[PDB]
Amino acid sequence: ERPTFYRQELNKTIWEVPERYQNLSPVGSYGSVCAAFDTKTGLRVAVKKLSRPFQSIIHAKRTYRELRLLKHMKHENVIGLLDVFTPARSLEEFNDVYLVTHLMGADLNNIVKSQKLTDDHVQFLIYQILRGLKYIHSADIIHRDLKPSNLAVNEDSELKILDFGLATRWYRAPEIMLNWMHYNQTVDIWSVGCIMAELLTGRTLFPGTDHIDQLKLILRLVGTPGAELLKKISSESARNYIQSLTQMPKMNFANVFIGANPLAVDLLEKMLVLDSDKRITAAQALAHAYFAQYHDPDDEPVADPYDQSLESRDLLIDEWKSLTYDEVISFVPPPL
Ligand SMILES: O=C(CSc1cn(CCNC(=O)c2cccc(C(F)(F)F)c2)c2ccccc12)Nc1ccc2c(c1)OCCO2
Ligand SMILES: CCCCCCCCO[C@@H]1O[C@H](CO)[C@@H](O)[C@H](O)[C@H]1O
Ligand SMILES: CCCCCCCCO[C@@H]1O[C@H](CO)[C@@H](O)[C@H](O)[C@H]1O
Repeated sequence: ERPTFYRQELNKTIWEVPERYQNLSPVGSYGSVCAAFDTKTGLRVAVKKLSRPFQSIIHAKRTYRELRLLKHMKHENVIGLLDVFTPARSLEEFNDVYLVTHLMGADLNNIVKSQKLTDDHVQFLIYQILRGLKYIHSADIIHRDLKPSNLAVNEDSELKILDFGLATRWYRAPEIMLNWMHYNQTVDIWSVGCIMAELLTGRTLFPGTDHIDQLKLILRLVGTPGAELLKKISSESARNYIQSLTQMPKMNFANVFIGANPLAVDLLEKMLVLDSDKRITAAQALAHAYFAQYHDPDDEPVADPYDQSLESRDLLIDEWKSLTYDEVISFVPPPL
């Protein structure tokens, strides 16, 4: 049962892995990531060494949460695990945790290189994002920081959503920029809109220099809050500030996306509405005619509810450590 391990030093860091995994090579910035080859399956893989996983309660808690999350995410368009291992033989020697996933090689910038894509390519890429989003949203998880650097893409444009990555605010919902503390899943839809817009045009939709400039760019496009949106703002100061603004009309999107598929323009109008309750959901979007060539109602799976309460307890360091260890022990590789 216990595979044989071997040690070796990469970028000043000691890595201890099973023998199945050969030709380890660092690819960058928890911890550190090497591409490797998995001789057990024939697959190229990325391997992550968690950095200092059980050094403080907060490190411990974050480790547990990353492990839990990834073990529950099983979907073509969401990052998942092929393996999870520790050199340790027992809870007492347990101080390292390594996560294995399929090599993707590149994120969405790497694949796009600020260039305009064809409408077909655009449909395919956004479709996968929405298909992945539908899945995460069904588990009652909101991503909150969807951006191209949080999207793994390989040579054939097969795309996955990421928990954390390896400009950072250009994709954020305006309600997130303003630190509201109730949020819809549609904060994520907002981010899809900005991504899509960029892919159709070649240009960043809202390239602010800073927090306020970004909010000014957003207001130019989608106009100032109208009457329905105002009565939903509880903060009295926020409220008065907004009214103090000279009202501006929504731009028409046909003027902004000159010659794009009018179906592309339509969907984007449904993604980028200022009021979040009024934005298309990921499930409604997947049914939008723009994705006619890719939409399959029978292959857009949904997740079981993910208990977020287990991860936001206040446990001692050894409790988290032991719970993470069980999670390592109980792991089962996907069918392959
Ligand atoms: O291809 C992959 C796997 S998908 C990916 C994830 N991330 C977030 C960083 N996390 C990991 O890489 C990671 C590794 C193991 C386990 C896990 C866990 F989340 F826990 F499952 C995550 C990426 C960032 C950029 C591009 C792809 C990815 N990685 C990879 C491949 C080639 C690269 C590269 C990274 O860096 C650029 C040089 O070439
Ligand atoms: C909903 C509450 C919003 C508070 C934001 C108000 C603070 C914005 O103050 C802003 O700073 C910039 C110059 O420094 C300018 O671009 C703006 O015109 C100016 O009003
Ligand atoms: C410049 C003013 C920006 C307006 C941002 C509000 C648009 C988001 O929409 C609102 O946001 C909240 C989600 O956090 C919800 O509580 C509200 O129900 C929803 O209307």
